Amino acid sequence: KWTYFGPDGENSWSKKYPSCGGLLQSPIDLHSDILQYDASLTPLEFQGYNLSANKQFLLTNNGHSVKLNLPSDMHIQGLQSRYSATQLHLHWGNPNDPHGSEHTVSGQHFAAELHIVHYNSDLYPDASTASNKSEGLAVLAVLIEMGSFNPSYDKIFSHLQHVKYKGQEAFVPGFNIEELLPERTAEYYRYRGSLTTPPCNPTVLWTVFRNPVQISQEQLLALETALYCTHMDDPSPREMINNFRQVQKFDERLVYTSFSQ
Amino acid sequence: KWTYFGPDGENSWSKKYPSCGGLLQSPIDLHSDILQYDASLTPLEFQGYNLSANKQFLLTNNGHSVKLNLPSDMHIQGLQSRYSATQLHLHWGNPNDPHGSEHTVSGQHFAAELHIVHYNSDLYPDASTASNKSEGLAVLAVLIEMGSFNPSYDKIFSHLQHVKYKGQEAFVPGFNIEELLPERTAEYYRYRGSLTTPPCNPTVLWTVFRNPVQISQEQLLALETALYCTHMDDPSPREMINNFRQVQKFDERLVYTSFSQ
Ligand SMILES: CC(C)(C)c1cc(C(C)(C)C)cc(S(N)(=O)=O)c1
Ligand SMILES: CC(C)(C)c1cc(C(C)(C)C)cc(S(N)(=O)=O)c1
Ligand SMILES: [Zn+2]
Ligand SMILES: [Zn+2]
Repeated sequence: KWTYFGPDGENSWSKKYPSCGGLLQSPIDLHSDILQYDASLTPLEFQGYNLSANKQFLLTNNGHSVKLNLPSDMHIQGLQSRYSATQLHLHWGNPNDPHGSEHTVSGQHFAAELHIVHYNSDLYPDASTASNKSEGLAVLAVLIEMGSFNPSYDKIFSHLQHVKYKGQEAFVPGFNIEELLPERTAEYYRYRGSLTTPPCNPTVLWTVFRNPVQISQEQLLALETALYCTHMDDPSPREMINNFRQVQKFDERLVYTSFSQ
Repeated sequence: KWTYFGPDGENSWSKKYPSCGGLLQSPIDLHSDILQYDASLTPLEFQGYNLSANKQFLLTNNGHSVKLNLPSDMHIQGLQSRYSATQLHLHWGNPNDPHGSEHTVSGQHFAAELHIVHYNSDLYPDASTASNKSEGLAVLAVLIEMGSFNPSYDKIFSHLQHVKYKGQEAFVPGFNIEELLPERTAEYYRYRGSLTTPPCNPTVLWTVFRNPVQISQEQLLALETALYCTHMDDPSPREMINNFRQVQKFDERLVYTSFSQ
């Protein structure tokens, strides 16, 4: 099934997943002509993000990314419903081209991108249910640039060699997920878009923080070399690299900014 | 059949046109990391480009772009085969976001892009036969930016009002097509890629000139506003805008440059 390279790659997803050829698709390039300040974009509140170090949370290689399952007592507030967390995961490039963010800024890729997925729990029982309904999902995106070593991201990356292959699972002790977010979270871009992976449901309220975080070259190299899209016993192994979608046409959307300059 | 917007937009091209989901797809981002000087990239010569002003050439709005039909005695000298001209056309954005080149440079769109399409007339009888064959096509691409008024581009643009709607046609008196090319045409990027429109055949030798040309603000606005994709008697007219493909992944490959400096 679907991949980021070859016959089953992104230009072919719409063959099996119609919404991937529909409107309101993500990611997009964030550039001046389509930005507009909106003073009503007040600061989000991150509730229940400080996960207990004595509890443990499931990390899974699902064949397309590495994902950490999050508890439903973790929420974002500030939105017009409460949105409950369900999972976070990453997108990245490869060792010879560490430029695999999904969203771009003024045409430039960052090294990687973190997505923290939430669903409207006011309205829906689980994320799977919410995924194909209006205002079902809210995703927070953190842009990641090559920089200093990041001990908070390492709480995830230290477990990659235990989830190298599709289907494998590991437990990560709790930590404060807010440490994965950048400086000045009150500054963000906001827009209506989609899942960036099949089935590309146009049901996501996106928040992309303005400021990136840093992880080191060695942490990116671990992330880019540790994982496979395939099962441990697959005789045609495929490295999990370059797992980002190209940016999409705007189709008349604006992107709203909580910052005026 | 296909479009640049809505259900039949670029992510769905591969359903009817499988090569749109295959290898070697264009356009691409031209950035320093993938550039490599190649001394074999000598200057092309543009032969037969000074079209007799006693002859006339058909301008058509075909619902995807505006195209001028060119005579086969017009050709590129300097490639291994002679490539004969078939037609030129443009790609552009829209007045709210006037950055609709196909190729990008260091992640940045230019305002528009002109393509002069040629086919291998040494090997093949016409452009339609060549389009799906080895060594079949060669495209010259000129990046366009806003700046001073360009009389030569006005030799085309002054006729746009007569090809407002799909299916309409105007005659253009011969002028020197070389006037549409930028300064220092010896400076270019070269790579093997594809058509940027269905059927997306991977049979194009691209030459993208390093230096852009200029057209005025008013010229660019005319191109963006003069044309519709729809027939005149269509009860739901659509503006012809944003008629460019998003950039494609281009991994483990180089773009060769005729310049180092
Ligand atoms: C909502 C859910 C269906 C859980 C989802 C999954 C993915 C992956 C994990 C397949 C990458 C990617 C996304 S995305 N990149 O946030 O649109 C969302
Ligand atoms: C539809 C239109 C925009 C006019 C177009 C036509 C062609 C053909 C006819 C050579 C295939 C080629 C291209 S392109 N952008 O040079 O690959 C574009
Ligand atoms: Zn994601
Ligand atoms: Zn073209």
